[PDB]
Amino acid sequence: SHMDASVMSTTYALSAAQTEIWLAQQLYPDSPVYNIAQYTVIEGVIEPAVFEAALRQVIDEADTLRLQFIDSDDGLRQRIGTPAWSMPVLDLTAQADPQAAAQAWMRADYQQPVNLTQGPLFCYALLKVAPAQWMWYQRYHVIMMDGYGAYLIAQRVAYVYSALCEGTTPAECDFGSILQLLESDAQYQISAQRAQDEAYWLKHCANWSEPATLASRSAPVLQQRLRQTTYLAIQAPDARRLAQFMTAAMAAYLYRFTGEQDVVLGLPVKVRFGADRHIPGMKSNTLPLRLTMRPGMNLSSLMQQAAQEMQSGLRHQRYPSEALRRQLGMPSGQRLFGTTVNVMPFDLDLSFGGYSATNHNLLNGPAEDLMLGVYWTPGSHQLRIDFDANPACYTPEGLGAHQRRFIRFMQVLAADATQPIDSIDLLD
Ligand SMILES: CCCCCCCC(=O)SCCNC(=O)CCNC(=O)[C@H](O)C(C)(C)COP(=O)(O)OP(=O)(O)OC[C@H]1O[C@@H](n2cnc3c(N)ncnc32)[C@H](O)[C@@H]1OP(=O)(O)O
Repeated sequence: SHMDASVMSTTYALSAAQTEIWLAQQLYPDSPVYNIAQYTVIEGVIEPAVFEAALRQVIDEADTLRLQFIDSDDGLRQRIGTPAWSMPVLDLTAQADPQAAAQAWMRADYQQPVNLTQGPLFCYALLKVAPAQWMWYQRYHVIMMDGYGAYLIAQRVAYVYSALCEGTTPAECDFGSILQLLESDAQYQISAQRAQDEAYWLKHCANWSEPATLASRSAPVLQQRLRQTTYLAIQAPDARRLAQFMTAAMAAYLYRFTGEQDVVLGLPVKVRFGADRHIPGMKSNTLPLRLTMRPGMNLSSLMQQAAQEMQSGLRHQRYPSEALRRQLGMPSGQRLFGTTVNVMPFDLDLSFGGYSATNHNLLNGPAEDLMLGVYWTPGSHQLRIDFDANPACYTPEGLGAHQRRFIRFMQVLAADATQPIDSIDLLD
């Protein structure tokens, strides 16, 4: 049939990362766990018609927002399309609990199933929760947006809105096109770079243990994450050393609870080199990071190991960890890591028409087991630490107990970096 021929002729293949997302989503086409979402709280007055004009401009500028997915013989295909969208504006200020009402509205959306061929794949909404307090809600399916991409979009919307508010022309966007990102990925899939990367990871992981984990069971994730959130003063570094510390601390904690001495963690990374640093879309990967719990090691030796792992492996970060699992001949369902340490050193602050604003994550993708999410504006004296967990594997209270124990443990670690991790009392 000519209609199938025309679909193939007018579309692009999924990238490697998108393909892994599509396959995972196909296993549970009703699981909403492939959404990411956040809201930006603005301390001021937002004019919705100007905000919507800013969103129209950024939907033109970031063409990943206009991707449409179409089923095909060779699987899912995509093109720059004409997605239907609107921007709900809800004034909740007369409600008994406007904040709770806003959270419930956002939650109702990000729990909605997202059919990839019908969309909508993103949602933008404005919620007024007090006099001079607005929330801009942002939701994406990860097949077309990752964390850094969402950050780029929020920065650009704030800038464009600010220009439109003051009646000036926004300076030209520095975004590249998603089609260039897809073409570069297609070339990488058949490049020599990829073969070197594959060799590196096959060597690095070639003798693997079943992952160390705090859970009594491992299970696919079907449900949205259980989340425990704690805010931490930084007195308890740059992004790289914050990641070194967080991975070392989580590995030491896993070792103290399970005794496992070969600890493999997941390290989400941006996979954004060169031009791809300016293209909103889905690029990110998650790397296996191995830390060997030796007899007597302290925090310093562990962060030494983590720094070495990152210096050795970040250059090879393009190689998808799912492809790595297949190439290693791992059994179906078996993972290289259970616990992931997702450090997001992305500026949380924005300015909208001269009004201060801050970003707050709602969903950060699927929680297969446990994910430590760390949100830090570089330079700030404050961290947000999320424990995101598979509800099939943890309880809210058990997760909260783990998070309190972990926060205390990590503070005692940072208090004396020469002290043996075996010598530290926990909270139990
Ligand atoms: C809607 C709300 C949003 C929801 C969020 C969505 C959540 C998701 O599921 S998506 C993932 C979100 N998380 C992230 O993006 C994680 C970001 N964090 C990280 O990447 C790691 O924690 C972190 C901090 C260690 C990365 O450190 P970083 O310094 O940025 O490393 P990175 O730039 O990637 O690579 C550096 C290394 O790459 C190597 N490299 C190879 N080629 C190059 C090249 N052309 N250029 C530069 N470096 C290169 C180098 O060896 C380099 O090392 P060095 O500069 O010292 O010589």
